[PDB]
Amino acid sequence: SVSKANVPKIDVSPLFGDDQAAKMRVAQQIDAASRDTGFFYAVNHGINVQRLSQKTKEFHMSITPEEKWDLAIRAYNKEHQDQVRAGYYLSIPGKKAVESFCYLNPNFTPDHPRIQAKTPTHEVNVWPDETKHPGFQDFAEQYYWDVFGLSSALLKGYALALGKEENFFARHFKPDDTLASVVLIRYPYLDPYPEAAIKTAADGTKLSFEWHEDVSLITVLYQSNVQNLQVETAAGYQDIEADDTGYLIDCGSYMAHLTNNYYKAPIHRVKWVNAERQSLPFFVNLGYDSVIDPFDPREPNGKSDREPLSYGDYLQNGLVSLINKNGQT
Ligand SMILES: CC1(C)S[C@@H]2[C@H](NC(=O)CCC[C@H](N)C(=O)O)C(=O)N2[C@H]1C(=O)O
Ligand SMILES: [Fe+3]
Repeated sequence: SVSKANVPKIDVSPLFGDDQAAKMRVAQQIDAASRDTGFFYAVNHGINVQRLSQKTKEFHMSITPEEKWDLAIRAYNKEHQDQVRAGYYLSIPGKKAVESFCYLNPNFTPDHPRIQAKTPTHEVNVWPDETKHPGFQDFAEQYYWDVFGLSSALLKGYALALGKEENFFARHFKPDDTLASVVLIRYPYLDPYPEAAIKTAADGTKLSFEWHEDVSLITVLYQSNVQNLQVETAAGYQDIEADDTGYLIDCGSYMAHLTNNYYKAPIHRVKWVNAERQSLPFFVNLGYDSVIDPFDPREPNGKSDREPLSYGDYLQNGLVSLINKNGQT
């Protein structure tokens, strides 16, 4: 039998305002959730999530095999050596059900000095033909900034929750250099569903994606209304209930590092479910040179022995490690 994780719904709307005590009350809820299961739902967040899942649906359903090759990351197309992160992630019928499209900071253009320098993890987004997918790129880029604004506010809540000034994290989260990504993931309904696309967990649960910690500072996730996620606790995995109006929030391993594991990166996995559904994560990454000094909120002096980590190197290592452990997505 499988229990259900406590995932509180936190009204985050005070984090956009100037009622400082109300923000502390939000911060307390984020603190409590971060110390319990590690997940909470952000509600009253101001993003039109209906248009998000609509625009995403028409894209996945109308893109053709030719277009998928044209946009494919180098794991699927050797011609595209510059596309490590951004581009299309093809399904492999009979073998791999999931497919996705990942894009990065729209300000990453040929003019950007990180592109000029060819710094790892920086890429120029690739987009389908505007006439074949009208309004898609416009919707996608605006969504990047809509969720960017939400994440900035959420980061002020985390900062206050940890006893810091509200810009402790957000100061490093900037439109000019953020390494944050959006991934538009389609999980298809398949009949018959290929067993090769299903992994079996140690406890016997059938999975689409194995246990992992997120490579992020925090992750800001919209999913359609199909229950699939599980979070690991000391008593085993617990089901995370769906909510296709809220944003599911969790800390990534960079937060665990800088808080001396005070806010853990929750380990979670994706159950196999034979249902058409969407998963649209926004991975909140900082800039390539961003460094946050670790601290320990458990200690009176707040001192940590842990080494400061540059975020770019953390991200480069983390992305490659997740691929090796859980397979090329
Ligand atoms: C559980 C998740 C939201 S998180 C997990 C898994 N995560 C990743 O692959 C990291 C993607 C990083 C991205 N390409 C980039 O360059 O920034 C994924 O996809 N999974 C999702 C899923 O399967 O729903
Ligand atoms: Fe995850």
